[PDB]
Amino acid sequence: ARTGAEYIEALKTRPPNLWYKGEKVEDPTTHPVFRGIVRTMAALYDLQHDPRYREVLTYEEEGKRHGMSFLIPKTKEDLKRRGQAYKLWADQNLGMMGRSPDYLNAVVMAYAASADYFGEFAENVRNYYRYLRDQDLATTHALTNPQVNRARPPSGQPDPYIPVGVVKQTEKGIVVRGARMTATFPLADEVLIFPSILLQAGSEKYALAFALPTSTPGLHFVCREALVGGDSPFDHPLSSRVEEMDCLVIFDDVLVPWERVFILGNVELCNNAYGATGALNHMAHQVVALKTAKTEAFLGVAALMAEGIGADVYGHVQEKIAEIIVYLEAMRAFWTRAEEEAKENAYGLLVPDRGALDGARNLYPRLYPRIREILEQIGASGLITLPSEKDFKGPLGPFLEKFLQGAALEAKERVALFRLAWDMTLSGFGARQELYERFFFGDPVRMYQTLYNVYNKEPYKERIHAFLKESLKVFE
Amino acid sequence: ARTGAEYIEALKTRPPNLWYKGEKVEDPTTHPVFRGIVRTMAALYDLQHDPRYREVLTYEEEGKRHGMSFLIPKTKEDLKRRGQAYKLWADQNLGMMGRSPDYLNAVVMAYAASADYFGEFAENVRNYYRYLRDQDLATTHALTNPQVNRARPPSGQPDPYIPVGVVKQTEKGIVVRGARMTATFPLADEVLIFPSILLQAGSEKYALAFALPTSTPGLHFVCREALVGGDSPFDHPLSSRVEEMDCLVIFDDVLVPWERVFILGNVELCNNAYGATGALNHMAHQVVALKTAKTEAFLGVAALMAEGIGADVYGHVQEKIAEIIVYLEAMRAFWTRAEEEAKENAYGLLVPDRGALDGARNLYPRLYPRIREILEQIGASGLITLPSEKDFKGPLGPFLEKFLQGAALEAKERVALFRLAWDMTLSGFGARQELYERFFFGDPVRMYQTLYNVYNKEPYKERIHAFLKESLKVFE
Amino acid sequence: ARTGAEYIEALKTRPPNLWYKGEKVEDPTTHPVFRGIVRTMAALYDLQHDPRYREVLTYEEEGKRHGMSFLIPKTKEDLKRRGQAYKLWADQNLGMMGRSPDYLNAVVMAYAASADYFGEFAENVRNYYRYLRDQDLATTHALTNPQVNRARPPSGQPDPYIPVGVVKQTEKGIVVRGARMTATFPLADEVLIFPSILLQAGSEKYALAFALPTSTPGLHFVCREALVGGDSPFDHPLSSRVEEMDCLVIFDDVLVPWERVFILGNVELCNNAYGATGALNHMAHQVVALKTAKTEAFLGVAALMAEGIGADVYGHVQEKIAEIIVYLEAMRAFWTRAEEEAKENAYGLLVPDRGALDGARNLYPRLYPRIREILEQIGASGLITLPSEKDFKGPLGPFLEKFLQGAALEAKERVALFRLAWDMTLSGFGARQELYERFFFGDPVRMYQTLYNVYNKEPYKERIHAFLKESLKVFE
Amino acid sequence: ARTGAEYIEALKTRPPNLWYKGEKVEDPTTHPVFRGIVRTMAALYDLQHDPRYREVLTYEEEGKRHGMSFLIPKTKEDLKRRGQAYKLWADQNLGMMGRSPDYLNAVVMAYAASADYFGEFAENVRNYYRYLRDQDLATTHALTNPQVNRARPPSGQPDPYIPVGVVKQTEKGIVVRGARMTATFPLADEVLIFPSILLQAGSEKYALAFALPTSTPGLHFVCREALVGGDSPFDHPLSSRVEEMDCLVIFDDVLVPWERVFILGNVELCNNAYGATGALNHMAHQVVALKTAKTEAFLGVAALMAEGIGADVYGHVQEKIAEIIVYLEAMRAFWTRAEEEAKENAYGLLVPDRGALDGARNLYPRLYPRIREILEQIGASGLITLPSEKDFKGPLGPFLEKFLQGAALEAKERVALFRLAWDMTLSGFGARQELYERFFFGDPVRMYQTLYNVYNKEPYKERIHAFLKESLKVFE
Ligand SMILES: Cc1cc2nc3c(=O)[nH]c(=O)nc-3n(C[C@H](O)[C@H](O)[C@H](O)COP(=O)(O)OP(=O)(O)OC[C@H]3O[C@@H](n4cnc5c(N)ncnc54)[C@H](O)[C@@H]3O)c2cc1C
Ligand SMILES: Cc1cc2nc3c(=O)[nH]c(=O)nc-3n(C[C@H](O)[C@H](O)[C@H](O)COP(=O)(O)OP(=O)(O)OC[C@H]3O[C@@H](n4cnc5c(N)ncnc54)[C@H](O)[C@@H]3O)c2cc1C
Ligand SMILES: O=C(O)Cc1ccc(O)cc1
Ligand SMILES: O=C(O)Cc1ccc(O)cc1
Ligand SMILES: O=C(O)Cc1ccc(O)cc1
Repeated sequence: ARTGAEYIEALKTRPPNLWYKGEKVEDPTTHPVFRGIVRTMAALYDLQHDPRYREVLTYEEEGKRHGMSFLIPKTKEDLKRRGQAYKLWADQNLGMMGRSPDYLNAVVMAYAASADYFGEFAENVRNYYRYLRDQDLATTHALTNPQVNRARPPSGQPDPYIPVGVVKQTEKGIVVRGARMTATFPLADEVLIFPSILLQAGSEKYALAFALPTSTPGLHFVCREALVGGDSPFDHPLSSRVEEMDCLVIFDDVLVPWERVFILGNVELCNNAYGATGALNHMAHQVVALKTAKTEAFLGVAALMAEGIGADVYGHVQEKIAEIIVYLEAMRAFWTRAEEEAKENAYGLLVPDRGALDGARNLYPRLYPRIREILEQIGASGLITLPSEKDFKGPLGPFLEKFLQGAALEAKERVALFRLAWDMTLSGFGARQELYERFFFGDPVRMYQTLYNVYNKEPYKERIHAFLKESLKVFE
Repeated sequence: ARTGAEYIEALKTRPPNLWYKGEKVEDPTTHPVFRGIVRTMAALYDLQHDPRYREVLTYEEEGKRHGMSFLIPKTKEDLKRRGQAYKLWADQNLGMMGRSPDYLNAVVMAYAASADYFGEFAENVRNYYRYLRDQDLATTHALTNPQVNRARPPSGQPDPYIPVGVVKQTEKGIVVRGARMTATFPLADEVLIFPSILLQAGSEKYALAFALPTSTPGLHFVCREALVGGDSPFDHPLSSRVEEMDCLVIFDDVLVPWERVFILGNVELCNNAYGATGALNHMAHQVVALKTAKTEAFLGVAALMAEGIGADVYGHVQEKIAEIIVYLEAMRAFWTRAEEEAKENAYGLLVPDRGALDGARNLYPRLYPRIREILEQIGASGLITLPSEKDFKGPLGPFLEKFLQGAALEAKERVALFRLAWDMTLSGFGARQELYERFFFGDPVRMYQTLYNVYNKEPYKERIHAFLKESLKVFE
Repeated sequence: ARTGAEYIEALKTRPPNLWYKGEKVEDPTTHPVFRGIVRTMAALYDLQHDPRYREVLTYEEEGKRHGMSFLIPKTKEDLKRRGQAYKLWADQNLGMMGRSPDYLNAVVMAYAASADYFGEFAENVRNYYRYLRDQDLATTHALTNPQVNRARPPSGQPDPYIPVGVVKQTEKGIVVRGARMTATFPLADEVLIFPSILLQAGSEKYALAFALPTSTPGLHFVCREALVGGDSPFDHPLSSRVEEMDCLVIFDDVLVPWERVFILGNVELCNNAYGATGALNHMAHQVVALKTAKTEAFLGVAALMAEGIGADVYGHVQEKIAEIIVYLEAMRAFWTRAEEEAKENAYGLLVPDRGALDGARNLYPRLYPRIREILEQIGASGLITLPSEKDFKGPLGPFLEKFLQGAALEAKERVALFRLAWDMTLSGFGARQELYERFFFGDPVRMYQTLYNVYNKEPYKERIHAFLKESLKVFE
Repeated sequence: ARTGAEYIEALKTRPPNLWYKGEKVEDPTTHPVFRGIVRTMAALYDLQHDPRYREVLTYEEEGKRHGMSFLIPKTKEDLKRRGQAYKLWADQNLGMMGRSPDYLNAVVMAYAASADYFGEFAENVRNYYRYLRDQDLATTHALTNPQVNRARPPSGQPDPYIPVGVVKQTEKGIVVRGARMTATFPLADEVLIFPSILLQAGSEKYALAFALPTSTPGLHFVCREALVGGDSPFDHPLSSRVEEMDCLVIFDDVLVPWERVFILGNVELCNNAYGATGALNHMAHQVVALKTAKTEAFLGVAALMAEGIGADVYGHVQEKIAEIIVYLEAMRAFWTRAEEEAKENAYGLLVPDRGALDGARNLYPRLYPRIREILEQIGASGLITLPSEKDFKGPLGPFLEKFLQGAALEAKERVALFRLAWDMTLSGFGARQELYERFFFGDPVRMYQTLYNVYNKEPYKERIHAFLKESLKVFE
């Protein structure tokens, strides 16, 4: 298990090929746009060494201690252990960090346990898993093709190499060129270029699955407008430390070593990779724990805002808070059933229930916008009446302490709270979180169509046919 | 455990004091408006004797066999057994019977296990429980006051005795007069006049809890407009057999024997009766199983309708069906967590988790109208193109077999299906189901306000305060 | 202009070929299922002769007086006159009659004014218009094909003649066979078999537009389950008089005289018939007035229910009523703009603004379910506590007058009101109204796709391009 | 009529008492946080002198030319002229500037026309109007009290002077102390401290209405966190120029000259000021035109995004765009009816219809969040894949031109468009717009309660009573 210092030193020494506003980022650990999230990930690693959480976040195996997200679960108890680690890490950042590495470790763990799925590339998968685990490396990923002409398939874009495709194969590996649309949290040592979870690969030229060091020559991470509001924790409680960053990933004829190839030119293998291996089940397990943590944070903030300005005495405000409670319980319920109904898949890997997780990941994208709306409706103008810590420290400080106090709440505490509520919903950072929840796991339109097609609807249809037998009997 | 014949004979011999359109109902077992539901309840009782389900629906105890809903659960396994019985009974009627007796048996069971709660009336409660259990009697209940002037409390209505109040107490018992607004499924041997689950009793004169035989002199059940569409199972697949009926309950100076009194003049005891005893937990347990069954029925019908007319090829139709699947999984999740997180209450009674059940009973009233809407959006005009079995048997039968066939579906089967979908949503019977789901457990406005007030929000608020410490540190 | 007596005599003498539950309906004017709506339509005709409304409902022209819905408007004032007639008729039945004849007269009127559109069949159209106008006949229509396999076009169903198609052409006319899915209000002298408003005709064999007497040999109207709750106006205030009935229309090799043919084998003419002639504009004009009347009825009922039980003192109840007010004003606004922005089309016919009417007919289907929901949320259990007038007239009458009185409202008046609210929303009749509002003008999915394609979006796109010029200038 | 140069010189010479992060803003015309919006307002003033729009934006009167928003309308044509000016100004900034001065000029104009309402202060009002008009000054306003303890009235806060209250009265005027919660667009010469539009004044000490120069000693404007993303029009198309800023307004014992007092200590006059004078009608008129402009901008962007990435070929995407079209038409309809149904009030001032405007201002806050959602659902990941103009100008420029091109759309144009869509919805600037639309005119909860109470519901209730006469007749 890595310490924060080791993670920071690793990035400083071999930084990912990041670009920000036309220039290469030489040191993300000190760059104003990235130092915040780097410190945050480092803190997650350090927590693994805190005696209070060591048993929760890591496990011992043959003299070594590994991060819990690498544990191949053999029992429901192990599944619960993975869940508790997901939750503890998520709580550190109020569920605002959506791409912490344990999400992808769940994917790699499942791929490794179900390695036979990959055929001749099975050993590469097992070895890669052990590599990430032993060195406790941080990962980022990109599974989608550039949004250019969505009316056409990957092979029907303006250029055959807009999506990442194989240019040629050599004795050393494969050369790829193209791009992936989005990779969140590029402050990692490795990047996973895996298949889409719900979309079809289309052509063999694009049916790929491989991993590379983020410093690989020819690999570029083009960052979008930064959403770090500032460094003050009072003024920007969240964006100052949890801005993971999103970027376009470019492959300028990048060489991928054969040992890092997991799938090559096999459309079928790409299309069922997550479902067959159980990666889908485990990555969704991390998500349900994460969204439970996020919902708990919103509940706390909503309750405090309402109490803070005396709005909690109004029935409709109480109802809005109760609504968040209902959603919180719904997520806890999915989480519980996912673990309690777990069964082994075709490769003997115990996986959390897909029914419960499909329910959670398809329901939360609908609940989140409403949870966000509730905070807006409760806070109202208090959400934009945001003086700075500098205003409190300035000449008008005394006036602010009078006009911005709340009901039995000091002004500084009140503004600190509303600054947080604002950063969770209305700052550029907060607003992005909404778009993230709506789409990170896929386009809801196609996720729902996928659920329809894969779900076994026969038992329910059969019960109706049986019930209708009495109806048709009138003609006998 | 009762057989259907015993239930039917009991009603015929000592029928409840029912009134329909100005006249007393002499024999509900043969009356056109009630014979359907009577036969349905009888069938539920008979199922208890089917060898295939005997072990699911009943339990043996000291030479006797009792209905599962009377079982005082000692372990989570027992809780699961109660749940499986709720589900099996619910499935028989596609979850359309909302007031089957096992719901109230759950209440009485909990009251009995937590009998110490009732003080001097504890033995009356225990004895009543044993009575209902041993004779396997059917119950109905009414907990709300007449909807007259909702702007005023029970003691502020046009008359002190609009709500049920104590007139006087004698050596034989108490005399009560007033009325209860609604009692569903009056085809029972007993009626439970218990306190409101979420509303305050208000005055001692109304703080009551007692049970009476439905034939008690002075007790009247005034039925509303019947929703039985007819007797043909083809034309009215559900209303012909599952119309439970709703009625106003009148108490014309009714004498309640002391042995049938459970709470008298104690506002506090009335206000916490369901929560303290665990009745709330267990009755909600029956509800979650019931709504899971209901959602399964809608899923089957929606899937069959879409497939039947070839609408399943359209993405948005697939999405609507997937939406029902998400809701189904949500209910299954609440159900699972309710049992898995069960703990004993203050009286040593194991009760399913309130968090999960409060989530289920406060979420489903919001989901149901949408599930109903989905069926309407899928069926469209097919939902009102409802010829009768008589039309198929008539001269135009051949034409109907051509114009009303579906995609690889015969016309009679198609119409049988749409007649069912219509009866589940648009017939008077179907439409009532929507109002029922919206309100049976209470007014959502006050249920949400209640949830807000009773839920422990402190842990979430505390986490936010801890997170904000860094914000306030800028002033140090 | 016809009188009610003339309409009733016409139906009695030459009744439409109606079938109900396997038998031919010999006299709809006395049949229990149809006498109610027949009396209602008759009353609409009689209103044309009431001196108070004669000038509103009819116009004089060359010694004759015709129904206002036949008036070819030359000015905005004439358009307003047509609107006021639509409204007055709609108000008589609280906007519950969705297929009153003035809706179709608007269609025929527009077809006649724009008759050149129909080419060689132009005179047939003009003559038909004059026929309907002079004799003030009642019409019904059916524009959709049987719902069999929606995954296939009209020419791809299990049989080439499931949809209405031309079998052959002779010296006397054309012979057609097939069926139309739905025709509401079959108590008419004529039936209009016109093209779909938003769907493509597909094949020439189905590209038809003609009209026939409802008694034409080979023509059959198969009625669905009747929704008449009874004859008591107290018990069934609406279903006893406004149940229009829906039916499947069968064509058993029906001969259509050449003079009654308006479009034959011309897919293009069918696909643009309503838009080019202005029929769409005028029929939607009747609809907006009708929905304004319907919304006014719901507002009145909601206000009275809330006041009646004292629920109007609660903020959320006030908000729900205000919501209906907002929707009412929205419809009034569309109506006003539709008339004020009216312009002449290609044939010189003044037509109300399509933008405003497309807004109204695409928005109301979304608002109605909510308006219905609001009534349910306000009334709660009062909506199913429906004793009969017979109960009030019976032995328990005195008790009911006490327990069902409202806040300063007598019990009989209270129940009369809730019986009405129930009939508007939860009776089989009421529930059907919801499905009707959702679909009568077409499937929302395709109506919205149609609006997208026909609307001129260029001006808005152009404004954005202009705004972005400054953005692209940074590269100069 | 003012020119932009005159406005800029005025602010530079006598700048409002603005504070940003603890320091006084000496020159808002050059300050990085304010220079953008200052230039934008200046451009609005300059447009008044463009020959193409002079007749639209100004009117001549006795040798002088004034801004159209000052015109006291005598006819519906004048009302239309005011509307066209509101629209032209709104279009310049895609409806993103919510507090342009013409909104408040509408208020002052109405106050002046209905000056008799103010009694002894009537001349002060007339004179103030002429002052603002003649010098074409810019105004800002603040009507709400500090959000401290909403469970208590203005007189029940932690201090009697948290809300703005009169300390004393002298020969020169009144001295006030306290604060107003929010004032948007403080880059004005004058600030209007008027009564709340929907809330009660409460106590005479707070029942005030006056105006002051923004540089008045003791008056302070404390600005919130700035939302200007940068100066690049490519990177921040909107926040670089339309960030109006919100601020808390502090009154440190400010002296208000008697000539600037319009209402003093009269609760009744404060509570009906906007309705009686017609200010409510006219300010809402500006709003409906503004929201129509805003909706047109969103329609253009949504259409371009969908077309740009080829998503317009999908039915659901077309439906979402059509949804915006429906909302656009709804707003146009309210606007049209507001002008067409205009009538003179008690003071002879012609005012647009309140019914239509109450509909528009109570409906749009519900429509806007959905319009915003639609853009998010259409753009998906394209909304966060935002490289900078600097990235296009850098080494990877060529790669970006390939991977970020759209369907028949160049990469720079595509990113310029998505940068705009992002700034309209997800940037801190964009997200604030949502909160603004939800609350600027008041809390929806109380706006709806207000609408319920003031609307005349009697006609609808009367129609229902008349309809029910037939129901009650059964007892005769
Ligand atoms: C009470 C009532 C009264 C009516 N009265 C009249 C009347 O008087 N006269 C007359 O002509 N009609 C009448 N109608 C018919 C009405 O106009 C149709 O119901 C409406 O146009 C929808 O078409 P449909 O029912 O055939 O739906 P279908 O097309 O069968 O649709 C069923 C479902 O499949 C989907 N679907 C089907 N095809 C497609 C597609 N290509 N793309 C995407 N989705 C698709 C639909 O969205 C929907 O979810 C009435 C309907 C009702 C419900
Ligand atoms: C971006 C933005 C710009 C604005 N610009 C201006 C401006 O230029 N000038 C100016 O005057 N104002 C402006 N406003 C102020 C705006 O008018 C208010 O936000 C709105 O009137 C709501 O009042 P409030 O914020 O005080 O909410 P609060 O009253 O504090 O409400 C907070 C919450 O408590 C509830 N609540 C509080 N009291 C009650 C009650 N009695 N009954 C039921 N519920 C209650 C509310 O419903 C809500 O959920 C702006 C607001 C925003 C958000
Ligand atoms: O695979 C996809 O098509 C969308 C997606 C992307 C990243 C991820 O983690 C899950 C789903
Ligand atoms: O034409 C259609 O496809 C549907 C429709 C049917 C009847 C009507 O009056 C309007 C639209
Ligand atoms: O007056 C209020 O209570 C809210 C409000 C504030 C500013 C405004 O322009 C309109 C309404």
